[PDB]
Amino acid sequence: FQSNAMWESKFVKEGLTFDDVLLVPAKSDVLPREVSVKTVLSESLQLNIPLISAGMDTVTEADMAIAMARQGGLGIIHKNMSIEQQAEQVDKVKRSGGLLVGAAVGVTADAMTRIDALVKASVDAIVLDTAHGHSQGVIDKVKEVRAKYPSLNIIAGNVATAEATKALIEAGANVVKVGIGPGSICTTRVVAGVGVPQLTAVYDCATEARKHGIPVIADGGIKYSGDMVKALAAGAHVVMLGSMFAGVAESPGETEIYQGRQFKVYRGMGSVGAMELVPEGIEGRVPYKGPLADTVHQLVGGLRAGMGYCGAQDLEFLRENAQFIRMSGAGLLESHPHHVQITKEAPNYS
Amino acid sequence: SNAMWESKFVKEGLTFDDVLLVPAKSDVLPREVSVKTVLSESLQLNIPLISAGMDTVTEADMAIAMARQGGLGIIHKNMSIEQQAEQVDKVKRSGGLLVGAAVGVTADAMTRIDALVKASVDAIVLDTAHGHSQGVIDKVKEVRAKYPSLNIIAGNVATAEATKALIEAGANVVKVGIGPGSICTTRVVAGVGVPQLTAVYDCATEARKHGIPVIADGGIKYSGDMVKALAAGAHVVMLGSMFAGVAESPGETEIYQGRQFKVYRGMGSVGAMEKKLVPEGIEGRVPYKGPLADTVHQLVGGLRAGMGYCGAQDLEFLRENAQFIRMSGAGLLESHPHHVQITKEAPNYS
Amino acid sequence: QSNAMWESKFVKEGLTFDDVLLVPAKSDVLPREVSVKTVLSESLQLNIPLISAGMDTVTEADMAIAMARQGGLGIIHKNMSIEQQAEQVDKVKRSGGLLVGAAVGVTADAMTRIDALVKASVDAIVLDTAHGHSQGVIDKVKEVRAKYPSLNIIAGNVATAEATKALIEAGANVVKVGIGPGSICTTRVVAGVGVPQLTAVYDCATEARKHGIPVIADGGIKYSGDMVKALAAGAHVVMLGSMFAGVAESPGETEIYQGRQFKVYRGMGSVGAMEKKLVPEGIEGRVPYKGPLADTVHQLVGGLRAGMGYCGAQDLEFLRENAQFIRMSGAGLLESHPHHVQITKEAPNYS
Amino acid sequence: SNAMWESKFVKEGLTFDDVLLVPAKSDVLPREVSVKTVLSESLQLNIPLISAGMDTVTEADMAIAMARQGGLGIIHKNMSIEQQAEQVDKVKRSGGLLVGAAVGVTADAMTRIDALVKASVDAIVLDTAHGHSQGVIDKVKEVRAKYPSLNIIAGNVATAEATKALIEAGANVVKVGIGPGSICTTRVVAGVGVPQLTAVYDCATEARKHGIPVIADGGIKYSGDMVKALAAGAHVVMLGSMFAGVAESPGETEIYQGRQFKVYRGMGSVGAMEKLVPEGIEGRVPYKGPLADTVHQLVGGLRAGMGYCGAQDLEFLRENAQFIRMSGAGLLESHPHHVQITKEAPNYS
Ligand SMILES: C=C(C)c1cccc(C(C)(C)NC(=O)Nc2ccc(Cl)c(O[C@H]3O[C@H](CO)[C@@H](O)[C@H]3O)c2)c1
Ligand SMILES: C=C(C)c1cccc(C(C)(C)NC(=O)Nc2ccc(Cl)c(O[C@H]3O[C@H](CO)[C@@H](O)[C@H]3O)c2)c1
Ligand SMILES: C=C(C)c1cccc(C(C)(C)NC(=O)Nc2ccc(Cl)c(O[C@H]3O[C@H](CO)[C@@H](O)[C@H]3O)c2)c1
Ligand SMILES: C=C(C)c1cccc(C(C)(C)NC(=O)Nc2ccc(Cl)c(O[C@H]3O[C@H](CO)[C@@H](O)[C@H]3O)c2)c1
Ligand SMILES: O=c1[nH]cnc2c1ncn2[C@@H]1O[C@H](COP(=O)(O)O)[C@@H](O)[C@H]1O
Ligand SMILES: O=c1[nH]cnc2c1ncn2[C@@H]1O[C@H](COP(=O)(O)O)[C@@H](O)[C@H]1O
Ligand SMILES: O=c1[nH]cnc2c1ncn2[C@@H]1O[C@H](COP(=O)(O)O)[C@@H](O)[C@H]1O
Ligand SMILES: O=c1[nH]cnc2c1ncn2[C@@H]1O[C@H](COP(=O)(O)O)[C@@H](O)[C@H]1O
Ligand SMILES: [K+]
Ligand SMILES: [K+]
Ligand SMILES: [K+]
Ligand SMILES: [K+]
Repeated sequence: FQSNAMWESKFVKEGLTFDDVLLVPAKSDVLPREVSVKTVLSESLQLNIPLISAGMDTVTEADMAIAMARQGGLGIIHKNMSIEQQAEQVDKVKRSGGLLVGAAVGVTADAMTRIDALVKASVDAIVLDTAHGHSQGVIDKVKEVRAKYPSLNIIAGNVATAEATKALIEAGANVVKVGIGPGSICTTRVVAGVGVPQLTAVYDCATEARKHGIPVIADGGIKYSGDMVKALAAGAHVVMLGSMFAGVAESPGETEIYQGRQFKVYRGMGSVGAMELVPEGIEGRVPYKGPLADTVHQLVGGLRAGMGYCGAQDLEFLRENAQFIRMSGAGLLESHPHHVQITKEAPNYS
Repeated sequence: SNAMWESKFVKEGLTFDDVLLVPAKSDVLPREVSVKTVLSESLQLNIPLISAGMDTVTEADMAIAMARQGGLGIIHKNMSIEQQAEQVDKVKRSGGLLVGAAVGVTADAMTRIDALVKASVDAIVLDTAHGHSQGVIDKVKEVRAKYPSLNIIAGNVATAEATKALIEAGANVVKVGIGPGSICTTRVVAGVGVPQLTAVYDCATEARKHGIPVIADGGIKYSGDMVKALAAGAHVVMLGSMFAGVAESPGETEIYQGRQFKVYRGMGSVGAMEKKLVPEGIEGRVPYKGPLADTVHQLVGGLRAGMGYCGAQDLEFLRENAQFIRMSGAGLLESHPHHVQITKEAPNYS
Repeated sequence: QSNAMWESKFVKEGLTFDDVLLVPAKSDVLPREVSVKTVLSESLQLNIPLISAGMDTVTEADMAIAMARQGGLGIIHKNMSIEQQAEQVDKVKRSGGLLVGAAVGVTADAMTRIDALVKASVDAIVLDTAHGHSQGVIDKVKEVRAKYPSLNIIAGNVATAEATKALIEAGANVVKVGIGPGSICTTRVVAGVGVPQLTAVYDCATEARKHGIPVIADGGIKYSGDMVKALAAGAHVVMLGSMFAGVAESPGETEIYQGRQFKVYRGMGSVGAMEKKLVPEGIEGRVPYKGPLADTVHQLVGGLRAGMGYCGAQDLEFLRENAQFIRMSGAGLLESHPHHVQITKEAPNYS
Repeated sequence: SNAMWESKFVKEGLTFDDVLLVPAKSDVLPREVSVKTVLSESLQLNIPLISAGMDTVTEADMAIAMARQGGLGIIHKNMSIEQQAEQVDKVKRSGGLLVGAAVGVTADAMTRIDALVKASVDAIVLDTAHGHSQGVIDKVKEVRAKYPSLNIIAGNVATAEATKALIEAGANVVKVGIGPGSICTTRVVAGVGVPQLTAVYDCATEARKHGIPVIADGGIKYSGDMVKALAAGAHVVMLGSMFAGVAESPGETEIYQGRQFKVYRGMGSVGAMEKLVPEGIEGRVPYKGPLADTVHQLVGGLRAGMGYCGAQDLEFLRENAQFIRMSGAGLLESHPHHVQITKEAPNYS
């Protein structure tokens, strides 16, 4: 009755996020321009760069999805749209030179209907995107989609534990998306108290997925290009970015001047305005960054430099060999520029 | 023995911002979980919220509106013995609502308690700075002897020893919290306290052996803190600042810099005690929030979402099964929204 | 092959006031009835555990007198001539037989300065140096005990049990603890040296208690609860600089800035203090005007009584031997202060 | 194998602000301690200070002034081969002073070294972002063969394995620091680094088994961080930001908000390299006046720290000094606190 070991273990676990750690440099024979950044998600899915633009109404529509795929990445068309209008976006990406494209779908009554229209437009992956991927409703929906479409790429999320990954994998998902609470615009951890520090979530989830040969997506909480290197080194095959893309020219929306420079709307899909309700995100603005190619060049540039530092010729080597070292707040403050007034902003550091 | 000398600095304590709730398998949607809670057979709440017994939080108006939302209001004691009984009668005659009243450890304790009993109080709150004192113990023992079936809520404590003492004195409910209050300076002027999450857990650990519920009182700033407080062992939470700005709290609206505010002060501040001193609280202001129903709705909404993430169909499952993970300051900064300029405030996040 | 000091370089861990809280315990005693008296030596006993630091912006004659009349002690600083310090000592003693101390450095004329101070009937000399664990201090302690066998000798500053042992065997009957915590101090920034003050107080009290010798917890106390923690860590008495520097009896006058009154407060290792090529170990600043010393002492003694009440301590020896701490994170400290509410009025004990 | 999978998050690292030095018994007065240091028999310094090889820190006037203070300046490599050999010659002509020069791992690296040796350079710094790479190792091995008596400082590194490899390639001094720089963004944009205090200690642990010194390069904001670096194992420290504001640094002064400033930027920044992907930023630091005044405060802090540690010389500090770890609250206790600062101190801003 009172035997319960769960009571004494409540505060046992410990979690790390990007700003808690650094990558330990290692012997390198390979130059950053020489490393390989390709990644294989499935038999039918493979990215030249391990970057995906989030399926949010302020980040990824067709224009973003086309530019992402042209960079070697992938864009997830968001679902705050009609089924008719979302299938229309997917085809536009497909007829534009054989580009890859993904589309977001929820766990709803009309989900399979939406999925039917998406397969008709030749989408390469559907994203079964929910706030709590570790639920029977997601589980049953993955199983439902897999029975009708045995060869369709299914990305299921979001989860943050090894048990949740195993469940989604056994339900039929071929890619698992990791991240509960880390988002730049996300308040889930504050209003519900729920989450796992993102780097520990990647490691714990990839640890389980590794046993099934299934890739993991690190989704959210990435603020600099160095965070992407940590996430890939923590076990994930690919990262999903929201904030770092919302200011790019191809994302939906126009430019507005705020505090003298150009800005674009960036808001969570669980925010009040996006849902038009106890919300789990906010609405905001990120600086305008210009064309997507410039942001992607800096992102890949940081990944190439990071891989050079770790002697990792490809991302698999980085996943299996890279070591981290933990630091305190004083480590983080030493790691950023410090004790100097920054005069010009770098393409890398705002 | 040098046992007390060698153990001075061994203990470690956690507060709300040190931890997150680990997601778990869920078969339940937020709209279907139960938020009801039983403090005693004659004291049952449909929502796990009590409005603090302070002169800027709970009078009759606050107690009635709290009771209609399914919660409980503690009418504060900075008034005459009779006017407190009228407020009690006003609530009881206002639809048979549950209502509580604060009592101190003083000479006129029994007269006031007698007047509250004649008015049909449903619980008295023996409210003191140091619940683990012989004066509290003696008075609880004295009150249980006169009223063997009256609900007695005693506090405040923060150790298993203090909880065990008050339970053996006769209190059916133990209130936990030394120093975490938003307006509180006890830990700064006196150096004394325990981080509230460890305190709730330490006290609940002892209280669980007796089948005695505990209240998490003070330090809750967002709806997610309540989920952690209930997940750490508390049956119900008591809030001061989260309620002080609502329409039903005592006090007119104050106008500051063109906006609406309400006075909020500790019962140990200079201003509250005049109705020389060495205070343990401060005097302040919180923004006006409107009607109580909206704040409760956001609070319950966040709890419901949290229970869904933790797979908790009821609060008992949350108490016995929810697990935490500890995080650094870097983890807390990842948990809030970050690196985006916030445009509009959310109903959930000011 | 033995690499023992090499492998131990980063082993130790230290705590200060903002890292910990005092754990409340069973109490039968009301704050208004606790005893805050403390005995440093047979000839030096204080009714309240408070000493004003020997700095030229904190303690001169008026400050030591108001401190003594409250049951505490004032250390008159040595940034004055020998004659002028002896006159200041004389003024305190001729002002009702009050206790008074005086700071002395390790110099050639230290013995000369000490001769004049003892003649003026000083109650304690404070052998004040930056690095109490040095041969010059020790030999000077040994030299003064030989000439003045019944003289109260306070020696500092130190931060280790070993340093405590050395000064005690040299002959000091009181040891003063604190390397770098001072509000105006930069020793740890410019020199890289120090020990977190709560760890320093506990480590030195661990050694000094074996000899039956008290320690003074000196510096780093910013709020009244910090005094409770330091006494709970083993100190008989605490020494304060900034919390007293703004008081009426402190030397210096009040300046007005932005409508509020301030007083100058500077480290004795600051440029200005050495003025009346230099690598200082302090800075110069201002603290708020606080009015008469009695109000500050009342909040200070009042906060301590509240703390001892929470700890069930009828006397300060009980607090020293029994009080327990719990460690907390930065998030613990943010919860401990007032938070998430706009503070409207200034509290008498919280600014 | 899961061993590497399992060991990803085992290590822990400390930086300057995580620690304090524990005072120890002193029989030595601060003004009598020795701050002389020996990097090699042909390279001996009166003070353990080296000015970084950056285009905003060290040119000829800086290196001459560093040597005259008892230190050393590394002439930066963002100039032509002739322009760098000429500056090395200029320092030598100013009284037989010591001077060092930075070289990259490039095709024309050997050509530049030949000119620096003809100018009688005392040490070359084979300076790279990732010293633990085959290109550096191969470049070090051939330089040791051609110039067997040349002082070779190779960097940068942050692990013992990297230190051991650079020593086996032939370098007599190892330079430690990946990411601690005030103008550095490597750890943010590449995700890679080792907290500078742990990196110095890890590298000094390995180098000392060979009798090889290490230079603690970067991350020093106050003179007490320097005492920590030497107590953590480095023979000498290298500074960029604490030296760029002096009169002798390259360039002139700009006026900002009523005060005087000097440009300070990383060598991996856009401006120094001029699509590029930077690992540094561009900035400004306050003007400080002559080098002698900044050095005086720095060595003064070193003397005080050694005294507190009872270290009569720097060897004793390296072999005996102890640390104690502290949290952010200790660090806040360590700085001035709860007092409004009125006047600027010569060593604390
Ligand atoms: C990205 C975010 C955060 C997000 C994005 C948009 C909207 C939301 C809202 C604010 C609506 N928040 C939740 O929806 N919160 C939530 C919490 C717990 C559970 Cl258990 C839950 O429902 C689960 O059960 C359903 C079937 O299994 C499926 O919807 C699954 O999410 C939902 C969140
Ligand atoms: C909510 C707070 C904090 C509070 C609320 C109102 C007033 C106070 C003030 C500032 C007046 N502070 C105390 O009152 N401080 C205190 C401290 C230690 C002890 Cl030991 C103590 O007395 C205990 O023993 C007595 C006999 O049982 C009983 O009164 C019990 O409080 C009181 C605090
Ligand atoms: C409150 C402070 C910090 C303080 C107060 C006044 C002046 C100073 C200055 C700025 C002058 N700084 C030192 O004086 N720094 C220092 C550092 C190491 C040593 Cl080892 C040292 O000397 C020791 O040895 C002598 C006896 O042999 C004796 O002077 C003793 O302090 C002095 C500091
Ligand atoms: C002070 C800094 C940081 C620095 C200074 C100047 C320029 C750079 C730039 C921005 C150009 N960034 C790199 O250069 N990043 C880098 C990352 C990984 C590797 Cl593996 C790498 O190259 C290694 O392989 C080469 C052959 O040995 C050799 O150059 C060695 O460094 C370079 C950094
Ligand atoms: O409103 C929301 N609440 C919680 N998470 C969200 C919300 N909107 C987007 N997200 C998540 O946050 C990620 C983007 O995070 P970012 O890259 O840190 O800006 C998305 O890919 C989603 O996984
Ligand atoms: O003035 C006081 N000093 C210390 N604690 C107080 C004082 N007044 C109320 N409290 C406690 O602090 C809590 C404040 O709740 P909060 O605003 O939610 O943090 C109250 O519910 C009491 O338990
Ligand atoms: O300039 C100095 N440098 C370092 N420490 C000092 C200096 N002057 C005074 N102190 C110390 O700091 C204490 C006061 O610190 P406070 O009470 O925190 O302001 C004094 O009693 C001395 O121990
Ligand atoms: O642009 C760069 N990126 C990264 N590190 C740099 C760059 N430029 C110089 N450094 C390093 O930073 C050191 C100076 O750092 P500081 O003394 O802390 O400001 C130099 O000695 C180099 O090791
Ligand atoms: K840096
Ligand atoms: K977040
Ligand atoms: K508080
Ligand atoms: K300090």
